[PDB]
Amino acid sequence: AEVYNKDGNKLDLYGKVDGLHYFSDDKSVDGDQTYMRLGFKGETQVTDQLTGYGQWEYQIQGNAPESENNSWTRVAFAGLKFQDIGSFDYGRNYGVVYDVTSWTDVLPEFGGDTYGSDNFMQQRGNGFATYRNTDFFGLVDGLNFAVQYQGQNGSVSGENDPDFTGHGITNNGRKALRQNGDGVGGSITYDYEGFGVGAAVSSSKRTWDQNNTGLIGTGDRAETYTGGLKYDANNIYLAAQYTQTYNATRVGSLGWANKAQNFEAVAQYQFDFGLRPSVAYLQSKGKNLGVVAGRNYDDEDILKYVDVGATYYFNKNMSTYVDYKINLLDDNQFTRAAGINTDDIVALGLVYQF
Amino acid sequence: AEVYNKDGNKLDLYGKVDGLHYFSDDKSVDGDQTYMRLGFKGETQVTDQLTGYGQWEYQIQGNAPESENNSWTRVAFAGLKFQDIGSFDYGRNYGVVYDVTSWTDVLPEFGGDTYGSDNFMQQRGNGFATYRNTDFFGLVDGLNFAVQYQGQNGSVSGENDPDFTGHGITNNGRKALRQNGDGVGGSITYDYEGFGVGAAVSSSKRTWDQNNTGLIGTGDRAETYTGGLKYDANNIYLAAQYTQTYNATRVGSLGWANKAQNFEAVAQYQFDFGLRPSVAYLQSKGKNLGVVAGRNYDDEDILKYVDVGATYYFNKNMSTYVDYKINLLDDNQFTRAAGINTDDIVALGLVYQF
Amino acid sequence: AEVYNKDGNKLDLYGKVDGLHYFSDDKSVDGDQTYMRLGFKGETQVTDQLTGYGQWEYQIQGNAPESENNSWTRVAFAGLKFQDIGSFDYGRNYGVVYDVTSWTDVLPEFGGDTYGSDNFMQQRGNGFATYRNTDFFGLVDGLNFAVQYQGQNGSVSGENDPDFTGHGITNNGRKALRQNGDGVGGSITYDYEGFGVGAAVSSSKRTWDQNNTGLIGTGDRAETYTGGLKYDANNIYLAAQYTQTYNATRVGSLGWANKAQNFEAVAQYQFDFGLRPSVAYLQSKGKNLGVVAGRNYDDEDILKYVDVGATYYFNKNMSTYVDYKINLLDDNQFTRAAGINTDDIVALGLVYQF
Ligand SMILES: CCCCCCCCCC
Ligand SMILES: CCCCCCCCCC
Ligand SMILES: CCCCCCCCCC
Ligand SMILES: CCCCCCCCCC
Ligand SMILES: CCCCCCCCCC
Ligand SMILES: CCCCCCCCCC
Ligand SMILES: CCCCCC
Ligand SMILES: CCCCCC
Ligand SMILES: CCCCCC
Repeated sequence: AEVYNKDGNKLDLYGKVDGLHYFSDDKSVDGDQTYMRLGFKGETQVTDQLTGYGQWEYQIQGNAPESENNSWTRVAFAGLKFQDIGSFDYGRNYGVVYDVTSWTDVLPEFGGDTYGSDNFMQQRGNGFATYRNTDFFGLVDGLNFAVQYQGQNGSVSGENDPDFTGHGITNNGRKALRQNGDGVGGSITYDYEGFGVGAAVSSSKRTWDQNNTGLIGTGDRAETYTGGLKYDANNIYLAAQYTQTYNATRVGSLGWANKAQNFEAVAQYQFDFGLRPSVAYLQSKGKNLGVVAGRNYDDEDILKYVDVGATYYFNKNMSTYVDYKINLLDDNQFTRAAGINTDDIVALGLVYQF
Repeated sequence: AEVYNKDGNKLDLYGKVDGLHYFSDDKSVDGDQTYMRLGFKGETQVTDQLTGYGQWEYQIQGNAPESENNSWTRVAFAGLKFQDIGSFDYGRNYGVVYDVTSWTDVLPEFGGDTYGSDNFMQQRGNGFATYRNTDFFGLVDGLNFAVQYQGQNGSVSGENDPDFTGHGITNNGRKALRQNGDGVGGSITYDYEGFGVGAAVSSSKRTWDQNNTGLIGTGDRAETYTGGLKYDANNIYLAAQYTQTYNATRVGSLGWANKAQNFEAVAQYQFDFGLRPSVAYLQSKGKNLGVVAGRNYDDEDILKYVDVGATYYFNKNMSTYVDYKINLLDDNQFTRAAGINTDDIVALGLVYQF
Repeated sequence: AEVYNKDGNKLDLYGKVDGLHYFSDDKSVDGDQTYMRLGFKGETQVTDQLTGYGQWEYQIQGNAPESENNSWTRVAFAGLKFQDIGSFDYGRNYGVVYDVTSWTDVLPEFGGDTYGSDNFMQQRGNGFATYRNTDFFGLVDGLNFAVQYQGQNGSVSGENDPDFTGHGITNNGRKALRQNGDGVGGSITYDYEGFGVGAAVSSSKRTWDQNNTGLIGTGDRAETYTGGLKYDANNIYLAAQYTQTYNATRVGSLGWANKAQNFEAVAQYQFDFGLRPSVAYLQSKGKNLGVVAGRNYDDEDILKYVDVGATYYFNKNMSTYVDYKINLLDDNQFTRAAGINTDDIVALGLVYQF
């Protein structure tokens, strides 16, 4: 909600509370999943052409006891936008690969999980410098593109930390699975009369910890190549994305896939009375994975499920949903070693937002 | 404060800063206790009869150094209210037992501590599904009731976690003392010309960890039976609550009382010039407690104190208070083993709220 | 921004997002430093003369992965202000020594680091009771003073905590380096036609942990004596502060300087077109430090650098800066033992604020 708008500056203070419950045989996801989000979008008018802006978003789990706190920053960035020249922002933000893969990240509860957070330039991560251009300098309507750089987020600097290695240290160190070296990426999208087409590419240097702490999927670089299609008109939403990755797709907590072929497709319709049915298919197929937890593998499913669900919108501030993950992965030594969910999940949600 | 009210949606952004200091011989409570609360109540008008709502409340300690952060969610829920039919909400919320026991939880600083948080269905906890009905479908003024369900909040799912057992795992695992199985509860209250009468009952299944990790007060279920009385009129506030519990009242960090008889009573008056004196008595008497930390017990006091204090209200946004816990527990092997405060505490508070 | 102003109460909900990056050979500070601040200043009008107020400020790091959360309260206090009599507030706040030393804490990114947080009464800390008087009861314009008390913030109360000692326990325990005993301080400042002069003194009792856990700089008390000068007019800002400390200046994580002589000086000019160049010098000279990490020392530099930089203000809501720490400390056994940064740092910042 816009809580302030005066002297060439406005502030949108937004958030949501999602009363959420998972039903599953997988007890590590079963039960109360209640959470909330809080954030602000701020925008100041410097000149007629120049805009300054800042955005921050925070998730706070609502399913924990008061003896603990599970919360985190999703995004936190500041930037400048000049009319028909482009925008530049820096901070924690979305990687440009998500410009295209977001087209399928529209399910009521699940979806969007052939990649993760702090996963190179595929979704949210630290230290993104992002240039964006809308309508090609105002010359070609519907033609957007983006060029992005991500600085290294490396190893821990404290010598007594258990994860300490001494290689690729940065101030904001973390575990190898959420590290990254210097990276560059770009996206291009074209919209025309409801139809949309998109491509995105990213190439990140991999850190020392990522290639020398016994994790699978080692190599000099992590790469992604994404193509996307969508139709968004007449209350119909169809979308599909195909991404091919190299040393970039996480295989649970074991490391990365040497190569992965990811596919997501979704079909949705929006009734005027408030109901919005959703059907989707997601798969991540690892290729030539090699040795994983004591056994040799070639091709293995990392993710594979059909998603059936529905959201009912009471209005723009209140909604409820059901989402049903029909999991098609088999329970095997690969999935157990990686700790990948292979059971079905039903989600029931009640959401207030402002 | 109401910071937004437009297009059938309003947002109350509220909070307080309590500059608070404890004086006590008990050094584990002595010293700076400064804290703050922040929250929002959001409400959207869907139709003339149907309201959607969401609420979130967060406590952040103000007595810690910047090298740490001690904060937590108190409540986080979303819901729907239909005129003369009832309300339904889900999330982290207050258990229905608190509908009656809250009548005595009105002291300046202390009180409200014959039960705790994440303590089955007695106060705040995760995964409450709560149906509420006010004025019996609009037919009997002053007659409210509630029916509540709490889903299991069980053991940790991570095999390498030190608290891991493998039994009763849920996604949002925690220590046995703050766990709970499936639970059901209800409350009924009747108000008439200042006088009030209330009853509440809860029955929760106890988890495996709760009955097999060496904690006292084991059994199939945790049960509470509460009766309450109050008078709230002519600037006078009197209230009393009696609760009898089975395997539900925590005896410090040792487990639970096999049986407990809890009693709280409070008398307050509100002068027009701003002063509000307060006198109260609280006791929790454990019955047939059995073996506790190497010794056999029958009846023992878990809690016993008189509370004398006063709040002065400068206005609705600013107040100050003194609260004096006159502790009647003796320092003995039981209280030391449980880690229960047995010394007197004086609290001085200065509170800004919005 | 003022998001509420009604019924004799107003609320300023403020904050900033700083997209920030450090370039340094020191890898423990190199990389993404993005962060945000959030806070509120609330003020209620009780009578024509009496004002009630509360303030809270929170920092949340924007450079971490979502698997962790690095945040903290900077200030959290409530208070009362009576016209021409003074103000009183209690909570987490700034020590009165900072009334004078803040005059040099005005650099784009660095500076203000001859002292730290939770460092006795020198900057932010827990449990400050602060009396402030502006314009000497309204009798002498430009003459301010302050009298402050800080309650003990001592050792941890949990017997199984690794930092447990059993001495000087308070409820809000923490590590010796951020502990303090009972302390008293005062400041006096006089402003006249742009020029300013200030003096401040603090004396804190040192805790048992501080003098018996193998830390350097032991003694009965921690003392500071500060003198300050400034000129703030005609778009020119000049300021200098000199502080002499005893058992109060932290030498990295090793303890404190027996004695320290701190000096900060800054010169800034503000162009109307938005640019604000900055040049500064900071030094902390330890005196008679004694034995430190196996070697005997007399005089050693704890801090020594020149700071060159600039801030460009697009407007009051958006700015960008560069800051260049030219580090004059040599890399030696003292600095390595203390873990003090001895390399140069360049900072680039883009800041949105509201
Ligand atoms: C022309 C308005 C009615 C359109 C009906 C849409 C049916 C969609 C079924 C998925
Ligand atoms: C096992 C208890 C299930 C609780 C259902 C909560 C539903 C909330 C969203 C409507
Ligand atoms: C009729 C107004 C005066 C009432 C005085 C109340 C005295 C209360 C003492 C506790
Ligand atoms: C030992 C120092 C006591 C500090 C008192 C603070 C009072 C704050 C509430 C008025
Ligand atoms: C009178 C307006 C112009 C003043 C110029 C200031 C120059 C400052 C150089 C640091
Ligand atoms: C303008 C502030 C943000 C600049 C970010 C620079 C990133 C450096 C990559 C090594
Ligand atoms: C196995 C039952 C699934 C039902 C979800 C709607
Ligand atoms: C022992 C002194 C108690 C005073 C509290 C008002
Ligand atoms: C060593 C290069 C420093 C430049 C900072 C402006």
